[PDB]
Amino acid sequence: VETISFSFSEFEPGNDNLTLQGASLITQSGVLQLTKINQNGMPAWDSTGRTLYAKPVHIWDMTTGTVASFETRFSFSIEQPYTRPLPADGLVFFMGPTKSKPAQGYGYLGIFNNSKQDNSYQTLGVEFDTFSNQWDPPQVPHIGIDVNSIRSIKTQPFQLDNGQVANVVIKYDASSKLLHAVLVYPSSGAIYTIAEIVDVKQVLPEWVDVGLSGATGAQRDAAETHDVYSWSFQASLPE
Amino acid sequence: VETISFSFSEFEPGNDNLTLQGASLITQSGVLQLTKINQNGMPAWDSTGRTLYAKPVHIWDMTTGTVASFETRFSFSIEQPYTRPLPADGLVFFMGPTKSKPAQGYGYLGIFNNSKQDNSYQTLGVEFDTFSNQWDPPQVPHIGIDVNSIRSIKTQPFQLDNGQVANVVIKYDASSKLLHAVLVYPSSGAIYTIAEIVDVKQVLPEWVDVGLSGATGAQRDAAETHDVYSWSFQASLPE
Ligand SMILES: OC[C@H]1O[C@@H](O[C@H]2[C@H](O)[C@@H](O)[C@H](O)O[C@@H]2CO)[C@H](O)[C@@H](O)[C@H]1O
Ligand SMILES: OC[C@H]1O[C@@H](O[C@H]2[C@H](O)[C@@H](O)[C@H](O)O[C@@H]2CO)[C@H](O)[C@@H](O)[C@H]1O
Ligand SMILES: [Ca+2]
Ligand SMILES: [Ca+2]
Ligand SMILES: [Mn+2]
Ligand SMILES: [Mn+2]
Repeated sequence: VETISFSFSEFEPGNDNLTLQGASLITQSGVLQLTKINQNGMPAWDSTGRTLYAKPVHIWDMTTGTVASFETRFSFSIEQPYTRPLPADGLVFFMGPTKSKPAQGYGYLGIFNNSKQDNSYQTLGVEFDTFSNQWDPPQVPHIGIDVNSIRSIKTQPFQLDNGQVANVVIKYDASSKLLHAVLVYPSSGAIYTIAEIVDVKQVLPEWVDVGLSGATGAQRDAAETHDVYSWSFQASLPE
Repeated sequence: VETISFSFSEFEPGNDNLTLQGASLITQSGVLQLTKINQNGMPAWDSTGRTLYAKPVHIWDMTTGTVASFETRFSFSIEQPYTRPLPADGLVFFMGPTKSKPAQGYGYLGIFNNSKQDNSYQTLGVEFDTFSNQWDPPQVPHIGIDVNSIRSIKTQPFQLDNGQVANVVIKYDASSKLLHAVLVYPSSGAIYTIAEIVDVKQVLPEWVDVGLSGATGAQRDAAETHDVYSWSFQASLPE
C-alpha cells in the first residue's frame, strides 16, 4: 500500500506544499481566498483562482491494475452580497493531469475550456455551482459530479446558507467504483448527499494533481466569495 | 409517479400511523424509546422494540419493472452509561415484508433470526451496531448495510458521542442502484459516510414496511439507550 495525506486545520502563508494559481491567496488569519476580494471587502467579478497540492498523487497503477481509494474533506463559505445581478460562478474540488494551469473561468470554474465532453480532459470534479448556465439544470446552487465535462453526469440542488461555513466530505471506494459526496451546514443542520459510479481507471491518468478552484462572473457584480478554511486529503493504492 | 411520505418533528403518543412493537414506547415529551428504560432512568438489558409506519410502501412494480427512489431521515441518541460490561446491541432502519413481527433480539437487532444469509428474509437494513459479534468486524460502533443477513456486506466504523444526538440521512437512487447513508454528530461536527450497490428489485418484495428497531444485550447491564427524536420518509415510484 503506498499512501499520501495532508491535513490543514488552517492555511499558512508561504507553505511549500501548496501551489497558488491565479487570484488564489492565503490571508495572515489563515484562510484561503480562491477569488479576489476588493479593498472595500467585497467580492470582485471576473476572477479565477486555484490551489493545488504540490505533490502529485498515485491514483492507480496500469501495471498491477489496482486503483486507489481516497477521501477529502474541506470547509468553505460562499457569500453573495449583491442584490443584483445574479451571483456566480462557484467552486470545485478537482483531480487531473499533473502540472496543470488554470483553464477557462466563469461557468467553466477554471478547470475546463468548453462545454464539450472531451475524454482528453482527464479531469474529475465535484462542483458547487452557483450560476445556471445553458448546460446546467435550472436550480442553483447545486452540487455536481463532473467527468471530463462541465455538464455534470449527476446533479443535486441545495440551499445556500449565505456567509455560513459548509463542511464537505468526498469519498471514493475503489471496490465499488463509487463516489459519494456530502455537504453539511452545521448552522442549520442541513445535509445534502450525491453519489454516482465513476471508473477512475477510465477517466484519470495514473498520477494526478488534487486541488480547489473558484471563479466569479463575467459581468460587474456577478460575484461572491469562495473562502476555504481547512482541507485534508488521503489516498491509498494497495500493491 | 405514486408517492408516500411522512415527517415527524417529534412523536405524539397514540398516533395511528405508527405501529409500536415490543418495548417500543413514546413519551409525553415526544421522544420514541425503542428499548426499555427503568424507573431509575437507566437502560434495561434483554430488551427489544420496533416501530413501523402503519402504511405499506410500494417500492417497486413487477409489471412495469420500475423501482422507487427513496430517502429517510431520523435523529437519535445512544447513551452507554455502564462501565462494564460492554454495551449492546444497537439500532437499525429497515425495510421488509409487510405485517412483520419482531425477530430475534441481541445481535440480530430484532430483524433477523440467525446469522445465515437467507434471501427468504427479503430485508434491507442500515445498522448502527454497538457490540461486536462473531460475524462483526472488530471495530464498534459501526454503520453497516445489511442485505438479507446480519453479516453486513459493507461496514464503516464511527466514533460514538455518548448521549449526543446524531443525524442520519439514508438515500437510494434507483437509476444507479446506489444506497448512500450519512451519520452526522452536530456537536462535534463529525461526518461518516457509507455507500454500496443494492438491487432493491432482487432483494425486497413489491410492497414493504419501513421501520426502526433497537435491542439491548443478553446479560445484565449490557445495555444502552436507543432514543429517536424525529423521523421522515419519502418514496417515489415512477409509472
Ligand atoms: O452574469 C454572470 C454569468 O455571465 C455569463 O456570461 C455572460 C456575460 O455576463 C454577459 O455580459 C454576456 O453578454 O454574455 C455572456 C454569455 O451569456 C457566464 O457565462 C456565466 O458563467 C456567469 O459568469
Ligand atoms: O453481552 C452482550 C452480548 O451478549 C451476547 O450473548 C452472550 C451472553 O451475554 C452470555 O452471557 C452467554 O454466555 O453467551 C452469549 C453468546 O456469546 C449477544 O449475542 C450479543 O449480541 C450481546 O447482546
Ligand atoms: Ca454554472
Ligand atoms: Ca452486533
Ligand atoms: Mn453545474
Ligand atoms: Mn454489525
